[PDB]
Amino acid sequence: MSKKHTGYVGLKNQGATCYMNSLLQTLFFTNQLRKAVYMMPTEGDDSSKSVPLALQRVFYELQHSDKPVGTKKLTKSFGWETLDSFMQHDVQELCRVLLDNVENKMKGTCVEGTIPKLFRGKMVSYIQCKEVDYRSDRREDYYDIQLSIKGKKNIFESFVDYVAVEQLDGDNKYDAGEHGLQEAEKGVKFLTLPPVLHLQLMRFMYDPQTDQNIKINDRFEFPEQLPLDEFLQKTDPKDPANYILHAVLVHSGDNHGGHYVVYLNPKGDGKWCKFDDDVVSRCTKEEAIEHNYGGHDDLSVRHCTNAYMLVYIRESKLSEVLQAVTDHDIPQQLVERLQEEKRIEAQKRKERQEHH
Ligand SMILES: C[C@H](CC(=O)N1CCC(O)(Cn2cnc3c(Br)csc3c2=O)CC1)c1ccccc1
Repeated sequence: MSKKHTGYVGLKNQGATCYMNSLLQTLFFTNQLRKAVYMMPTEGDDSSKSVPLALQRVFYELQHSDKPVGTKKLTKSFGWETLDSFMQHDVQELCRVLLDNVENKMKGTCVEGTIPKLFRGKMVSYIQCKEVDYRSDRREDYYDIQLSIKGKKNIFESFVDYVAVEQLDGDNKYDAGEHGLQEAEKGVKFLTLPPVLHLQLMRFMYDPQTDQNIKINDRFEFPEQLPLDEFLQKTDPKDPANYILHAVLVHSGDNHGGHYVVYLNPKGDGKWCKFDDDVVSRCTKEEAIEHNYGGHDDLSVRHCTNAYMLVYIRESKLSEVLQAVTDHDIPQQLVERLQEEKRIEAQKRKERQEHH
């Protein structure tokens, strides 16, 4: 079926997990992550409690299964077992849960630090007083960036807006402590950009006049090749911040009952597939990229299919982030534990039908 068409298998549609399946594929094809994950020492773990073991299972099955892969034990493991869990959280929050879990499980192993190595960048947020000599600098790690979309035509304009200087004057002067209220400038600077760049687009904005979040379907364009050197405080001549589009997570509709899919070119070679739960299919570059720009603001239709998250990988890191994964990257002990796991579930299904 879809494994035979594309080389890639899908994930089952099992309840309403919204953006989850999209995110799981995204992470699975972050090959360096997937390798580290197989290396976690989950020997002792409980399969319905351990996010690390449950993820190993999902990735292993994605790598070896010919049929669509289930996620029930994974959702049970991090406790998001209803629509409501998914409705209470942004996509990046789920991603943070998965990454934190596996990062913690890599402590004291041969693969410790993989998660910050791949996903962590450095920024500094500042408030500079204009008339007095005072500055507050807050250095922060980030694993993702939330880009403003409203009134922005493209990623370049969002980044421009992201690093824009805000004037704190008049009615909103800065409380400068013992200097009293002071005229000031506020901004954020990027010190580094991580090898794997996760960008969420801010389409689900609070609306005062309906007192709810509403999805903004406006046009927002993102390129295949993304140069970010100009947003770095200090550029690097031997490692320019040139990024290549890896994944486009897409939503259709106006609510969490809409359709979620993800487009990926897993090898970073511009050859794209559409991942729609159990159906993986080849698609054009144009289907993956421009057709998810949205807008088209055309009267007969409501056009509400568009990108909400993008994954870019730094050109200089691409061959290493998307380093290939072979049978040798899956420890035998893990393979045995996962077969043991498939047998125990094959027995729980037989015991469940007998009682009914
Ligand atoms: C209705 C549906 C809900 C949903 O699944 N998502 C909630 C929003 C989502 O987290 C993207 N996203 C992430 N951080 C933010 C922030 Br912070 C402000 S708005 C914002 C946003 O929009 C993706 C998952 C949706 C889908 C796509 C775009 C807009 C709405």
